[PDB]
Amino acid sequence: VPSLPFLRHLLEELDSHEDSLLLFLCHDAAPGCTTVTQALCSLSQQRKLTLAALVEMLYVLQRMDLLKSRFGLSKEGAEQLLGTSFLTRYRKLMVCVGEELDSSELRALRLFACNLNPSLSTALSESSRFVELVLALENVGLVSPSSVSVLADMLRTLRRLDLCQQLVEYEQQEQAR
Repeated sequence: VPSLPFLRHLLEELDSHEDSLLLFLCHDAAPGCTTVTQALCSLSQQRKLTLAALVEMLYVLQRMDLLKSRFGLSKEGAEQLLGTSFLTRYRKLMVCVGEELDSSELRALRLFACNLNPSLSTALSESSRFVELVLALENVGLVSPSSVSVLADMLRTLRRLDLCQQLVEYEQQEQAR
């Protein structure tokens, strides 16, 4: 619904970390994209870039300033649109969990992944974000939208039982659906 020029101008407001989170959220629906511009272009082509999808993206990114200025929506107004677009519970959860981790925790998790599978060393680095670790694990088949127990196990080893529980709960919910 919203025009591409409008959406793009909106993008200039995101920093590099937010761009990476958005590209991760668009990983299934905009295959092969390396820039947010490309991903939005792709969603436009598919009629997937709706008001609801944009609001959900901004909500997940905690950009309540942009929800107000571009859509006239408070946090609660935005919560009324969640779950009504192509965005999935799996990818939104991964972004949210990643924002609950500090740099030391992220380093530990990357080490756990490489100890579990040494081949991941070439896909990760000291600068890899949580969503990049998630994709690295997905790419070798260790996690997927239906199975996140390997990551829950890593969070449990980290002693972040709160984050582990979010992933165990998600997997149980997804399986029952």
